[PDB]
Amino acid sequence: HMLIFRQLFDQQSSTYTYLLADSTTREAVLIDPVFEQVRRDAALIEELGLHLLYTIDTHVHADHVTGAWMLNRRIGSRIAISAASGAEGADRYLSHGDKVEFGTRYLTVRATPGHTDGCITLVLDNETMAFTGDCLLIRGTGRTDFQRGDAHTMFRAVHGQIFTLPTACLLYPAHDYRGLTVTSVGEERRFNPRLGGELCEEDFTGYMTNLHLPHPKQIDVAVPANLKCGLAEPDWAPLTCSFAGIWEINAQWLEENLRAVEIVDVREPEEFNGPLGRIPAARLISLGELAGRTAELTKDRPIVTVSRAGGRSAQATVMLRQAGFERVANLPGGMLRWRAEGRVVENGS
Ligand SMILES: [Cl-]
Ligand SMILES: [Fe+3]
Repeated sequence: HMLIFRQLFDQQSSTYTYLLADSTTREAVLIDPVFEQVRRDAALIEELGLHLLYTIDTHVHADHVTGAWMLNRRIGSRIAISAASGAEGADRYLSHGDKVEFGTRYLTVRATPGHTDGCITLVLDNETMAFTGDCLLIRGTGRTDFQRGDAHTMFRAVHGQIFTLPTACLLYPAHDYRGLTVTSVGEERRFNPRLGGELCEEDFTGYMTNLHLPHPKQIDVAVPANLKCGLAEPDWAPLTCSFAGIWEINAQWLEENLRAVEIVDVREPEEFNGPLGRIPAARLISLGELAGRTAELTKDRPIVTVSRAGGRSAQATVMLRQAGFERVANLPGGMLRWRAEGRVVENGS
C-alpha cells in the first residue's frame, strides 16, 4: 500500500535518522540511528505498530555513536552496514547493488565513497527519494579530510551515482546544520556550490583542500565504537517510555506489587470519593496543589501517579521529576483502563 516515512533529528550531533516502513506488512527499517535516541526511536516503532527488520548505517560515523547495537539487543533488529566500512559485528554487510527489502518495498545500495571509503546511498524502490548520508549534503558535501576520505572519489560518486538519479528525486542527508530537511537531484546538480553547475573534478578538490573545519567532539569515541557497530535504565518496575517522553508502568505488575510503590492520585477531591473509585492505598494530592506539596513524598519509594484517563497523571511525573524524584511513573490509561481491566478498585460502583 503506502510508505510510512518519518524524519528524526538529533540536536547534539545534527544527525537525521530516517524511519521507513510498508503499511501493508508494517515491516520497517531505520537509517542512521543515534545512540542517545534509542529509547526514543524504539518508542516510535511501537506506537506505530511496526517491526524493525534492519538498522542501516550509511558509513562509520565520527560525530555520533550509532544505535544499531543497542537496538539489536532491545527490539531484535539487524545491524546492516557496507562491507567497505571495515566495521565488525554486522548481521548483513552491503555492496553496490544490494536490494534491502521490507515488505513489498525495498531500498537499493549505491556505493558513494569520498566522505569515507565505506559510504553508501540508499535509493528507494520507486526512486522518489534517496538517502545520500554524508556523501552529498544540502548545498554542500561531507568533509574529505579524515577516515580515508578523498575529494576526487566524492566528486566521481556524486556525478555518477547521485546525479544520475531522476531530476525530481528527493535527497535526504544524514546531517544538516542550517535547519534544512531535504533537497532534490535537480537542485544540487544546478546549485551545489562545491561540485554542481559547471564545476569540474579539479574545481571541487580545490574547494575542499581549502575548507578547514573543526573536528567533531565524539570522534575519538564514535569511530572505535562504530567500528564495532556501537559497542562500548529503570530497574525498579517493568517500565516503558512513550514517544512523548513519559514513563509508564506495567499495570499487571503494579497490581501484584501495590505495597512497593507510593500510589499518588492527582484528581479532584470530588473524583477521588467519586463514581470511579480509587486504587487501594491511593493518596489524594490534587494536581493544582502538588506543586507546593512535593515535600510530602518519600524518596525511598517510587511514585506512580493516577488520574481518570492518565493525562493529568503524566503531567504529575514532569512535576515530580523537576522536584528531584528519580523513580516516578505514570499509569497509562488511568482508572478508565484500570477499571476496564478488572483490577481491584475500592469505593466504586
Ligand atoms: Cl486525566
Ligand atoms: Fe560522516
